Amino acid sequence: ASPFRLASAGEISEVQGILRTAGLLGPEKRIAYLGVLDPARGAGSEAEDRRFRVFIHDVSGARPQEVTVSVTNGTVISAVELDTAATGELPVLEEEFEVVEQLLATDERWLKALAARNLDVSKVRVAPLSAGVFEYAEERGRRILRGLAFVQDFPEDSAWAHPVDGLVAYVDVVSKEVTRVIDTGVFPVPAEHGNYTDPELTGPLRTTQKPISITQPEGPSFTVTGGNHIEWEKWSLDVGFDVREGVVLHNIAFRDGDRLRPIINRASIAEMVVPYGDPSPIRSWQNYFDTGEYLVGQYANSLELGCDCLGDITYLSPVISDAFGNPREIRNGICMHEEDWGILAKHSDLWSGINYTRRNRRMVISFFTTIGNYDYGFYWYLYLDGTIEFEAKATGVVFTSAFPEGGSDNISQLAPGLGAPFHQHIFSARLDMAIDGFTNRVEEEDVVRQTMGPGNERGNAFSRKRTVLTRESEAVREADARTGRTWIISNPESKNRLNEPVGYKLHAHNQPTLLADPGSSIARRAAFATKDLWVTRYADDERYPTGDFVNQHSGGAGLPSYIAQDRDIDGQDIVVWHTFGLTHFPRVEDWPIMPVDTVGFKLRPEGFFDRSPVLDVPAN
Amino acid sequence: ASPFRLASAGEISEVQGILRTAGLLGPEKRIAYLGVLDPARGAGSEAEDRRFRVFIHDVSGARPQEVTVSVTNGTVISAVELDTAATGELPVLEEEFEVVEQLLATDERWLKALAARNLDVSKVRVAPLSAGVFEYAEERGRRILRGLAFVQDFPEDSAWAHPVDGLVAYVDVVSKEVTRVIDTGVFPVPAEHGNYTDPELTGPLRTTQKPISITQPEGPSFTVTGGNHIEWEKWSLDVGFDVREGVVLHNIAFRDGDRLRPIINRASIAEMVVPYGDPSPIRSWQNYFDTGEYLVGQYANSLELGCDCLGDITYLSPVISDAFGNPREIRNGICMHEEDWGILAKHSDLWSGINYTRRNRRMVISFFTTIGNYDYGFYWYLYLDGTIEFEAKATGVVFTSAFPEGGSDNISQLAPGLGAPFHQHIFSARLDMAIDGFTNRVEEEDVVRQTMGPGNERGNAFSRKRTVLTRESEAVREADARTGRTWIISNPESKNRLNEPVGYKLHAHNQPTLLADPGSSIARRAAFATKDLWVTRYADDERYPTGDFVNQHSGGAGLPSYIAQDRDIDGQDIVVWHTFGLTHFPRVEDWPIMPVDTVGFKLRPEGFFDRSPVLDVPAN
Ligand SMILES: [Cu+2]
Ligand SMILES: [Cu+2]
Ligand code: NA
Ligand code: NA
Repeated sequence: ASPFRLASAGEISEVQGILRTAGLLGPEKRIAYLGVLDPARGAGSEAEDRRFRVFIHDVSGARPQEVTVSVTNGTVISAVELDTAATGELPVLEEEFEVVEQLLATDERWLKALAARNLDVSKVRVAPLSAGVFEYAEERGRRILRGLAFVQDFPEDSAWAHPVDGLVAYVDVVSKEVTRVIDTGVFPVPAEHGNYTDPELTGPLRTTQKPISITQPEGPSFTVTGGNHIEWEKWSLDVGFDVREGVVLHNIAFRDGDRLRPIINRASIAEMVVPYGDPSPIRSWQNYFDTGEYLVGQYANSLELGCDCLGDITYLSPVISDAFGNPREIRNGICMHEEDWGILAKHSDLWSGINYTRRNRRMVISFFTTIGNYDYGFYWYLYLDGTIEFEAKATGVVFTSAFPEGGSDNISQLAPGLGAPFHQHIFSARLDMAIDGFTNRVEEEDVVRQTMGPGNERGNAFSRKRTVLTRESEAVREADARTGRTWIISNPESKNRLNEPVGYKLHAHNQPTLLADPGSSIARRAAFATKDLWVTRYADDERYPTGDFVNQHSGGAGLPSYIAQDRDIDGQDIVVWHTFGLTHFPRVEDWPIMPVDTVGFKLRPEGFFDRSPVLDVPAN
Repeated sequence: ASPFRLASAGEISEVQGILRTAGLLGPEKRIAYLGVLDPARGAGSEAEDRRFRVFIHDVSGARPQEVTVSVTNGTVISAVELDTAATGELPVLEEEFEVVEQLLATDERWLKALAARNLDVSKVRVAPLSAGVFEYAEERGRRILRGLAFVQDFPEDSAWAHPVDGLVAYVDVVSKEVTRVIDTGVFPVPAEHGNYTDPELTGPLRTTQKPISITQPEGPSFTVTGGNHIEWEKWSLDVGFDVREGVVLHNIAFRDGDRLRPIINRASIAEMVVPYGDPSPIRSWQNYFDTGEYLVGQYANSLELGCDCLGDITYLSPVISDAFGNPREIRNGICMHEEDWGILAKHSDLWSGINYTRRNRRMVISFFTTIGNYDYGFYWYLYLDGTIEFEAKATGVVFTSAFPEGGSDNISQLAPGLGAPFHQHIFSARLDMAIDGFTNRVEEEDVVRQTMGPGNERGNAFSRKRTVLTRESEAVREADARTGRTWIISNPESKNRLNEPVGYKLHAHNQPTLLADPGSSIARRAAFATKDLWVTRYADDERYPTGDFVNQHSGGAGLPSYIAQDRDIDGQDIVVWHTFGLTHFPRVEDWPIMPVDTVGFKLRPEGFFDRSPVLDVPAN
């Protein structure tokens, strides 16, 4: 019955059917994006209308369409031709990824470049990379991918060990033409292999790890109903999945006594970008919007038991559309389990004689995706004490280059002749807040130091201040770790028993934001990434901090355009957009396969509850 | 055989015997501190000399002594009378904690204060609190504790719910006299109870938690030999214990191929302070040095199985001295176990067809201590990938006050009439570095932004810079989260296969440091807490950032005096002292018992290894 249920195979084949019947999905058409729309505000009263949004590409060069379909009613709600030079190209299609290599393999300029380096074309892999927007006027309105080359010595070789520097090509994937081949000069192709399953490199595998067995003999403490509704230790939510955003949480609420108290209406990673900091023209255009350009959901791994996810695991297998509108299941694409999280609370009291210890736990909802060389785990955590956390785990193989003779200010050395260009991985979490309902506001809280003097004669006092962000023009905020800056989302109309507005405090990690010059193409396309915290007034069409169409799309859309509306956010339906990232100067230890590194954020109750919400947790 | 073995009961009784035989431990003497000394530098060549350091208090008012004993040789190495007005009072004795309440109970000023509030003296608990150094000239050279009152309605009541504000007393615990009773006026004593095991407050306990069972059917992957030598997954260390510092790690090294490579010679929490930010004269003197004044090791909890520590646990039961020099075991005072830590590394490669996943693990070494209302867990973690981490878990019951009518800039409200003064918990980790041996140096690393222009035409470049800290005068550093500031400890004489000095990078959390005015008593006594990172040249007598005697000791000793020596730290035997803390504005959710909050730091290999050190970890 839930309007937040996952898309079923049936619904996708029905969208396919409706589009076909309507003349919108002939044999030259391809689905570049398809997802279910969230129900409108206040729609609980009305009967279900399951609506799907679809971006349709045309392989014959006709203009693509944005289409909204009602699968409940079997109708097309709206269909509009896109002008991609204006609003952006559609997301990269899975089927286009082979096309860069295939076209380049019979291009005389490419072949000349490979022959200058004595490289067998049959062994040269070409990464199909998003193009961005730079100085090339001919690319505007065209679907372009850029290709960087990596040699693969044999079928099972890791090509990433053998970058071909000094060489880049640009390809029109629709007309199937190579527009440019740039050769700046030969660099040595690093020779050492990076095959992390080859016994010659690993040495003898360790025999010293004894098993760890995690079991739940009575099964898990959470329930799943309606396919994707979770109830666990007072928490209630719906686990959604979208091909762009991946796992999306809906209706996060906490049962406090008899009352189901909303906290967050929708939580997602609404964008992620990987900007590169190497000024070589071979890579200075590289910025991968894994979410917006590639669609991280669509590359979600099938997660194997006792391996990717350990313990008593419950899986969801979300269904997505292939390029023709046929349903495709991602088997075991979402893991759900609970795990012990050490001590929750502890006190041994001298005066009472009472010793008290209680254990913490968290609910984990995750998926893992692979985008070329990169693999990312996305983890959401709900804790007994009302804390909500996100963590991204970054691993895979580092993107490589040659290491220049005489070194580099922008590239580190991994192996002899092998470089790793500096880069960042920067996420935007979109938190459609609903602290005890939709009437919310945000305050910025700083620690306040006090001067020794009258009222503070020992010079020990310290305090804090809160500033309400009243309108969107005042709601673009930066971190200040030194002053302990956080942001509190409260409901000014819902008060706890001490007559204070209930709230939640967002604790950031205060990692560096986007480093690029503010006049760069990336600073404009990823404007969101230049500031730690944005607050907008909710609107149904403000979904992504980069807009709907990121691929080859200049600035114009996304957060900077949303906030220009300068709308009231003081006790209104609001959305918090938190930027957070990792700044990576690759180390030798990252090669040949990267150990996980992490980044994230959390929100903790701040006068939301009338006392600790975990007094009723049992011993042992 | 190891000179780093834990103290045995035998050794302590022998210290007792040697002191007695030497005339230093008659019936008026009391041991305020006793611990084993680390072996001297280069002492591996010589035979063992187990030496113990002892601070001896005298209950008849004679001057205390600092004594060093050789238990191997049965001799007193040195004994010196302390002048406590100059160098500091000895640590608070366990036996003095009852004395504040007991003396106050027959003092006419105290009784008058309690009668003004209609409080039965038999129900008034008095916390025995360190005094610090303020404006009271009569306290210099005297052992003083200050008392704050809390009402306990019945034997099992939590007194913390019922603070008696407006009232403080000062007591000389040697002469057994009350020096001062200050009554600033009556405040309502908060009436609501805070009994977190009372069913009326907890409600019916949850029945929704199903078991989680963690077992190791082949036992743990680590070995313990010589009582306290750990070997686990290439790591090697000795787990020490000291009554002041608690758990201390020695000789942290990693077996890389056939070579045992030192990383850290000694790691400890060398101080921790809890400064309060309420300017009321009732509490404006409150700063608890839990390590330096109280000795956190001595209050280590006995940890119960499946409860404080879950899984397959190996315990150490360290032995300490009681006040008379008799050994006392802290049964199950140290937990050691390994645990799964999610994904270590993962890549699914399109070109090779190879899917690869490996799991992480960490070795955990911990203890938990209780100091009045506070309980802290100290956790050290060693990871497969060479990462070393510390985490402090703060819980217990918040220190309370009245909540003033009309509110407060320095106190939050927890319950009706019940306040919680703002405060910090600030730790100093002392890391006696030995990166591939003792010849080490520290660089401060910042991210460097670059301007769009020649050499960077797309404005995408970014870089980093490193500054060597060459002498102690340049080695007092602050955090800069915005520039991604870290500190690298390297060995300039030990190079990896890429000809770069091997190293480790310290990643701080960049939480606020000490907030107090720089002219305060606490800023001087806890000078270490005003800066994030200090580097000193190693000396055997520079143990604590606050000096040896913190109790009622002004500035004069500790880090600021150490660095004045302005010694060479550029390729020398050095010590890093990292300040890190929590700034706590208590929330309603912290009451009546606080859910755990955390703070910490970590160090990760930075070109230490020639490639990933976890290539030899097996699948599944
Ligand atoms: Cu990276
Ligand atoms: Cu606290
Ligand atoms: Na909202
Ligand atoms: Na050292």
